[PDB]
Amino acid sequence: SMSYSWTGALVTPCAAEEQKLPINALSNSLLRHHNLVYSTTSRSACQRQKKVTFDRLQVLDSHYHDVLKEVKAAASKVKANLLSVEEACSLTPPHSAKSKFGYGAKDVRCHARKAVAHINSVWKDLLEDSVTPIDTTIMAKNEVFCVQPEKGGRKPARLIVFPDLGVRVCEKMALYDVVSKLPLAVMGSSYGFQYSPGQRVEFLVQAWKSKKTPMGFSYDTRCFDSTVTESDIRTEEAIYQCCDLDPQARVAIKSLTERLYVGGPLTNSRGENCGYRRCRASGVLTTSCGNTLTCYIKARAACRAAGLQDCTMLVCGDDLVVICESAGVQEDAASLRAFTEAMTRYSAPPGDPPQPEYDLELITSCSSNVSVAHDGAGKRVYYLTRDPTTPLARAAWETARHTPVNSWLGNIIMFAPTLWARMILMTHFFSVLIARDQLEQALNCEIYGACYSIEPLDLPPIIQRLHGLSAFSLHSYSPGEINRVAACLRKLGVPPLRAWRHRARSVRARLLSRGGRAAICGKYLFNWAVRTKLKLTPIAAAGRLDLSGWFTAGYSGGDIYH
Ligand SMILES: Nc1nc2c(ncn2[C@@H]2O[C@H](COP(=O)(O)OP(=O)(O)OP(=O)(O)O)[C@@H](O)[C@H]2O)c(=O)[nH]1
Ligand SMILES: Nc1nc2c(ncn2[C@@H]2O[C@H](COP(=O)(O)OP(=O)(O)OP(=O)(O)O)[C@@H](O)[C@H]2O)c(=O)[nH]1
Ligand SMILES: Nc1nc2c(ncn2[C@@H]2O[C@H](COP(=O)(O)OP(=O)(O)OP(=O)(O)O)[C@@H](O)[C@H]2O)c(=O)[nH]1
Ligand SMILES: [Mg+2]
Ligand SMILES: [Mg+2]
Ligand SMILES: [Mg+2]
Repeated sequence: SMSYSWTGALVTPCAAEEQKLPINALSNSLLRHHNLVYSTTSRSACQRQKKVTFDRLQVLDSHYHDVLKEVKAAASKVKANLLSVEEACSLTPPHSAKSKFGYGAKDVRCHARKAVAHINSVWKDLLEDSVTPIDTTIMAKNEVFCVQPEKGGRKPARLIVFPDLGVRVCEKMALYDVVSKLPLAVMGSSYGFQYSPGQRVEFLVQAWKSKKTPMGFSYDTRCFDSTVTESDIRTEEAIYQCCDLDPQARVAIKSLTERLYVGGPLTNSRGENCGYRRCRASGVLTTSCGNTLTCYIKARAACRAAGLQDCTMLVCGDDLVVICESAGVQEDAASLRAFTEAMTRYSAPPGDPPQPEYDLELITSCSSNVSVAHDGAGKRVYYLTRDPTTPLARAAWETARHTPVNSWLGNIIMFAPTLWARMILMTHFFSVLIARDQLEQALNCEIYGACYSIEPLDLPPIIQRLHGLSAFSLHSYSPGEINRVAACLRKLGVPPLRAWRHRARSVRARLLSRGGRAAICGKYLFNWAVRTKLKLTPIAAAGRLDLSGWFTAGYSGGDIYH
């Protein structure tokens, strides 16, 4: 059972693709080593195709079946509703790919007659035909990275596979409520997307503290989407059907499963037949929920096979971290080998073998880790951080070029307490918004795969709400964290922190002079930058922010706008 079969046709671009970071005075002011920053393009798709194409051998055992029974039992408690066409239309992002049937995202969002007509016809066809494969488009993702020579140079483009806009709206109708509710019901505290960054830290720290001698590891499945089998996808359908659903939803979900999720033909942007998929599509509404469920089932069963004691797992799509009670160094190492062997039997071998870790800060989940800093009183404060290389590289690109959805604002929100987000990202972007007179302009950004419209001037109350008041006064960061930041700045040609402090003092002064929300930004975000610090009291407007639904479910690949 090959994940893909290919015809030899190329994955083709739909527009001009830039490979190299453009030179721009403002981007260069953030980082000068522009030759290290690149975007993936369709040019490397062949290399990706090779990597993602393989045979899946899958052997399920008693542990697998025991866990599946638990999951189905949990699912039976869920009630999920159909969304109306109108409701689903409104979840469509302004930048979603247009339909081949004569309408686009804007038409969907304004409920235009042509769009709604077609959507209704697609729905009727899902109800009447449960068999005919639905077409999909395959594209190469254009995503920005920094080169890492020691690690093979440049990453090939990821491939995304997605159906027509009409179909995407129907997926929302049938499954939006299901994918928004089911993971949590099934795996409880193990579902990672229910947590804001601070809540994720709280979960990991308590798990770590709860063990007599904790041991943790991350498990990296090689090409997770390709490892997902037809039977895995049909099992996901069986799980969805355990919920209390509307009768039409049951039919639609079965049709979507057999016609779209389980596999189908791949067409490139030029209309050429590229091949056929028999694994997870990366650009459907169920990508995140499906990957999370399937990862959880296999991992939980594999923990049992591995004889791991008192396991706590955190699962976000294909990203898995496990914290358990150590049985000793040799014992733990052997258990991880057994865990890997089990995961391999279930179709999910690792890229690189997992390694047992015995320090909390060294455990990396969704490219992030827990670290410790201190508040003004010397109290330890735990917070979520990560290596700043990718965030800075993308921030540079987004300064040089207008992008539909900007990673930098999401990164500031997620990583607000970090030394690097505070001193570099905040200083940089407020200076940019000041230069361009864009302080008042709302921006699109992503949080767990869903697109939000956020006003940069609302950052302080947002940060207080998610991270607490201490986010604006952390100091005495860890040696490992300081060193990681320092190494990154050297690599990328980013000015040193003391230079950013000077720049921040100027940014702060300009914001203060504007009064209102701008002044609150200057006061709270940049208190670290002045000699005589202000007293920061709770921000009034904080409680009035509607953060409903932020950090509650994963929607990567799902074409969701909130
Ligand atoms: N994690 C989790 N497990 C659950 C949940 N609900 C039920 N289970 C477990 O799932 C297992 C299978 O469920 P059932 O087959 O319905 O349990 P049963 O009806 O008593 O039948 P047996 O378990 O086979 O004896 C049970 O052992 C439960 O402990 C849940 O909400 N979350
Ligand atoms: N499964 C999946 N993950 C994606 C996709 N796009 C971005 N990602 C992210 O990529 C991560 C997986 O990266 P890796 O474990 O490094 O594997 P990889 O994507 O093949 O990249 P390499 O390490 O170069 O092999 C996931 O955890 C996601 O956070 C996607 O379309 N599907
Ligand atoms: N289509 C699709 N996109 C995904 C999936 N998982 C993650 N993504 C998106 O891929 C983009 C890049 O993923 P990131 O979370 O930044 O991970 P990354 O590109 O490997 O970069 P690092 O985490 O820093 O290593 C983000 O916008 C994610 O929302 C997926 O399963 N399908
Ligand atoms: Mg992986
Ligand atoms: Mg230790
Ligand atoms: Mg990554």
